[PDB]
Amino acid sequence: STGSATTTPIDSLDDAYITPVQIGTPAQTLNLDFDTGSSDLWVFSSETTASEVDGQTIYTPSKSTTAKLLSGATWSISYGDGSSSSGDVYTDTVSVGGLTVTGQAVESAKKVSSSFTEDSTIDGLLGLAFSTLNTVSPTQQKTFFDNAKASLDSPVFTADLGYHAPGTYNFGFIDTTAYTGSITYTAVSTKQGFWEWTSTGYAVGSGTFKSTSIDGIADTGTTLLYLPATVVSAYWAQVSGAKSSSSVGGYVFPCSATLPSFTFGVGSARIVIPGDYIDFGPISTGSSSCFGGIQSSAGIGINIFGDVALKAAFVVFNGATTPTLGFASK
Repeated sequence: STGSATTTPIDSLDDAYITPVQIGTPAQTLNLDFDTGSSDLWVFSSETTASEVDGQTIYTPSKSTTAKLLSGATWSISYGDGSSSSGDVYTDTVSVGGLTVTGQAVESAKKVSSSFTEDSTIDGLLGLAFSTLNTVSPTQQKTFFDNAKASLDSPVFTADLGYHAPGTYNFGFIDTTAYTGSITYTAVSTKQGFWEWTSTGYAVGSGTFKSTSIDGIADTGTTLLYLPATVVSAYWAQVSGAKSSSSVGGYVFPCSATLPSFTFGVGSARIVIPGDYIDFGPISTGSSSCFGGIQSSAGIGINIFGDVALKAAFVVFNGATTPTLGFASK
């Protein structure tokens, strides 16, 4: 089997991407944030505290003839941005782009933190990291990809995120028309539960490539590119007037600037992030200070190849017995 679904930016900045997912019988379609940095499929629901729902579409398990309460199971998750959610668990039929999994754990939110409530466009998350990170207790549950894998034509999914435009998540096949050149594959460590890999270096604009190992994670659920402070300082030093602002929470730059590109290495291959992809717009409405899309990871503990980086590439998440990642230009 295969599946193919369009993913759409939630706003004009590409702050996140939503993909329609069918849950239950008859289908209830929710728009989920596909997140290769986590491993829970959770949704706003009929069980979510009413004051914490503000415009999201909810899953109502009592209206699904295939929903079953997973007795005794609860979940609770905290994300790197400080947001969180928790609740109970059903199993139900879940389909993405024509690919169907029966008995998928659908984690129903009883509580969500304010940032989820405040974002009416995201009805939940669909985790695509390794199932070892799934938070369901006392019986850990498998991701949608883990459940589908054996049925797929090939044990892979691909992320093709758009810049200010829709893109595609494919399951079970590699669309050879969706990228240019060849796909360069690179080793993955699953020891932390992430799609963790080592970039071979970077360049700023037309500058020379610096060969240096940068361990980080391919994370579709993180908006920005978070890299070591040395690398980030070298980038922003090429932008007149750019500075790190403790009060704003990162590097800002004059909105009048033209940003240089940023290149990262994948083995001997190179992925170029155009400068425009690094502009996240005014820090507040009407400001001439703009927020940068490359930020320091020094306070995180891990480097994160988030959407800013991934949207410049066609990305293969290879879930073979020994997982690997592939990157192509597009």
